[PDB]
Amino acid sequence: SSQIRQNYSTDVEAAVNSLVNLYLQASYTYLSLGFYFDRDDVALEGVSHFFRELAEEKREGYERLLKMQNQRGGRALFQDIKKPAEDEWGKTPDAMKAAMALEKKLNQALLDLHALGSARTDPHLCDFLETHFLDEEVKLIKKMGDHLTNLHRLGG
Amino acid sequence: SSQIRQNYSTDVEAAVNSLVNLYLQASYTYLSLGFYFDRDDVALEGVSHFFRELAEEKREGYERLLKMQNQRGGRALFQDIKKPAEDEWGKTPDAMKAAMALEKKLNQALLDLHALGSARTDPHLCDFLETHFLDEEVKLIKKMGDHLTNLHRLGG
Amino acid sequence: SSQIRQNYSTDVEAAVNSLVNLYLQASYTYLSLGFYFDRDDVALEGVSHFFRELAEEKREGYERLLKMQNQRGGRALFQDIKKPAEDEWGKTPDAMKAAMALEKKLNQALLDLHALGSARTDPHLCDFLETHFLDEEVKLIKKMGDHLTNLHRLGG
Amino acid sequence: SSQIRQNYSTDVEAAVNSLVNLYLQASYTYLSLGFYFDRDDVALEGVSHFFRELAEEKREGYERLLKMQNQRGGRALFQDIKKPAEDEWGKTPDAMKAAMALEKKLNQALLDLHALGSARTDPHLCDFLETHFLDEEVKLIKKMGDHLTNLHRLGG
Amino acid sequence: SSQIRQNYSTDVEAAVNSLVNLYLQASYTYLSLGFYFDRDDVALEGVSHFFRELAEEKREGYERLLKMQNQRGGRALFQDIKKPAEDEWGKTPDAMKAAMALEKKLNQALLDLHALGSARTDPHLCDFLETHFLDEEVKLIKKMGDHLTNLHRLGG
Amino acid sequence: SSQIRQNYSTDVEAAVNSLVNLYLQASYTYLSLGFYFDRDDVALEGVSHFFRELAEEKREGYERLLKMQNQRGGRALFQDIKKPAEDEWGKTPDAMKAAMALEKKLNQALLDLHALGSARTDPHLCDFLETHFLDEEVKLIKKMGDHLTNLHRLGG
Repeated sequence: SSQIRQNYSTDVEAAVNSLVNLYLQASYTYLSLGFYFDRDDVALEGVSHFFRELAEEKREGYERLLKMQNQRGGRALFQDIKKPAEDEWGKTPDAMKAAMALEKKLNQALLDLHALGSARTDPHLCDFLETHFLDEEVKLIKKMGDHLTNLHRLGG
Repeated sequence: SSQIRQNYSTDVEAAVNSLVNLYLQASYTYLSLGFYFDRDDVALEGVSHFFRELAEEKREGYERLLKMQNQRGGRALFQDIKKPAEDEWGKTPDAMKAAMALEKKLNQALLDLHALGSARTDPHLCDFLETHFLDEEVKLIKKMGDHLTNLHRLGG
Repeated sequence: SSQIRQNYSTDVEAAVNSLVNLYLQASYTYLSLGFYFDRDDVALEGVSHFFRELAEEKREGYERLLKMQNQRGGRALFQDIKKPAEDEWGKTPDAMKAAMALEKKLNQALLDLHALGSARTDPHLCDFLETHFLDEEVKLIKKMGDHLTNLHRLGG
Repeated sequence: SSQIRQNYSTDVEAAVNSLVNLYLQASYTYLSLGFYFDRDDVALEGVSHFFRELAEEKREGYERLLKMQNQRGGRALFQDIKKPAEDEWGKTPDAMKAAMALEKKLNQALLDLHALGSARTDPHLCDFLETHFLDEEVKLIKKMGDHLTNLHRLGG
Repeated sequence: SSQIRQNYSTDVEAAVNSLVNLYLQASYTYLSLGFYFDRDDVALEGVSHFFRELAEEKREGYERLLKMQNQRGGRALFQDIKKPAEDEWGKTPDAMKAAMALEKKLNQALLDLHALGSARTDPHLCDFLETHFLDEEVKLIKKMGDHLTNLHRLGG
Repeated sequence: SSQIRQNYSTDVEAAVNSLVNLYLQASYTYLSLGFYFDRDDVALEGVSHFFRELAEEKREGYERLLKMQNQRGGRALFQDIKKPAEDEWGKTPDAMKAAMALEKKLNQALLDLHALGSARTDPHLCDFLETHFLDEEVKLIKKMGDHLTNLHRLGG
């Protein structure tokens, strides 16, 4: 066991590795969404930019998780990253709907990880998630909801 | 149910609405305290200012609660705001005692809301309350306690 | 009677207290309108901002009335603040129509208060209302009228 | 009971006093480590500085605990501070090993105090520890681990 | 076929997609190398930083390829990203050797892609690779070679 | 014996260690006085600050003694630090009286240490005490005397 490890569940270490994979997958999805909207037959630079910036934010997420893993004396273990669910993402609203479903999945994974830490009485992990993840997710999901509402109003 | 709503108890949504009413009521009490001290036959501008600034801080509180309500996909529901408990607030120490009793009530309402979220396993709500409310209340109550101690020393 | 009181009708003092309640109620209505438009299923930040800024302006109104009440040696008396007339405010035009009806009510209350002061030969009160209220109301109502006209043009 | 005290367990108050003693003891240990490395027959200014700065950080810790104790209406109670465990601390790696054992002790005391507050449903205390202590400890322990690894590489 | 597509081989489009996968895989390898060196029992921040910066440079690579794909009217197609070849990367020289083998693989893939474009008489593709890739690879490989030489001298 | 040691009595070395303990004890007393005055039922921030600043000055004292000990080739030896004489310090004048008694004790210890060095013909030690301690003590004691005189005038 690492010389620094203290109050860090092997279950949490593993769940952190799984969550890093989920974030790697999410960044990948946003990379695909971003370049789809840069297509000449789609051509929405603002939408492309929105998704490309999200790819970066998800990368920031998995980098923070990996840093924390090392801070706690856990050990990063990487798996294959699944390709995104679609090759073509439809119209802006279809894409935005896909994005909020992805964020809801990530948020559930965060909530599950928090519940796991709570069960293992790990307040460092709790504080980490609250500080860097939970509210970021709530804010983002609210933003996507607002977008979907406004996109729906277009044509009316 | 809102398209964004996730892990947000209807009980918490309702308790948030009730707490917004309690803050609306508290801001109202401080408005009354502030103008009482601006009376020509009371005439304590520093005390008036103290209470007027608290009215603003309680407004900031209920605005933050309402913002959070919307962020979570809950729905603001407003009720009548009860008038303050007194029309005339006595001497500075009587007023300050009324103020710390009000803050203790608010703090208990916060603690109760936190316990409710804990019971509903809502770490976003926990983080929100800890970040924006709990310590603010502790600091304020400490400040009021110190004031009461110093007011009591006057005449001695 | 206050040591400073001079040419200040008890009828005016009471009407000022009633008008403070009407402004408290109006600020409350604008708070509700503002957060309604911040809903994820409404999502119009510019409209939300418009109404939130009006809530602030109505607060400025009742604070000015209360200051004047004390300046004249009158005595603030607070009553319960009625909740807003709706929990949900419809589309932007429905909301704006509600807002101009509210402003017309306030303006009538101002005009009535002015007539009361005129009857009681209170030129200080007249000057106060003219300086801080009457033209503000006319300008605002004109702005709302212009908005309603432009909103009606949308879809055409 | 203090006029400000609310939701503050006598058990927590006592545990806070005990933790202040543990921090006083830890600052003392770092004072001794710092001056040991300033000896002419040891003469490692960078190591001396490292430990002297830790003495300061532990002082900051117990000052923050004492401030919080007063903020909550608890009452500071001081006991004798035990002298450090060694008069002479060996080579840099021996010293660093002593330091990480000390930090692990402090971290366990923090975790125990957090568990106690959780049991007493004290979210203010939770937030205080998370904000000012837990992550500071994790970061420091990680830093010490890294040092031990690098010191071990010297001679190779 | 895209409205913009001109002189762009379907073979090149496919080879570009394959090369994007190879770069995604290479960035992933560098992410793993970077966090390995941030381990408390490895603890070489300069090496960690070196590899983390390479992860970024490989991301820049695949982003440039994807941009070019769209510029030419080709269509991004994403596949699963294979996990890195090792979970633990040994000592600095083992890691650096792994890195230069990776860069040699990438460089061969670039050279192969260039040969393919040459065969398809695609001078835009040639210029793109020469401008953004070939010399970058040569410089990097030279840097890694120099590192390996210097690492080998350590202990001597 | 240290390679640097010259004209440094073992008696002086020991007396320096004892004086470091006396300063550690004095800083501890001032820490307790400082937090006592920060109590909500005492609440004198200026008095609290006065004593907290003295805690710092006594720390500066024992750090200077320890530095000098090492400069001379003596060896720091630490003992348990006795807790302060009171848990509660009364009114400001009681506290200030306690403080001047403490300073008089420290000053006597300094004077005794100076006499010891004089007996051992140690002019370096003499200069050290004169430069960093003696006049500081005289100035501080004068300041405390002035305070006691002024506190006594309050109520009159």
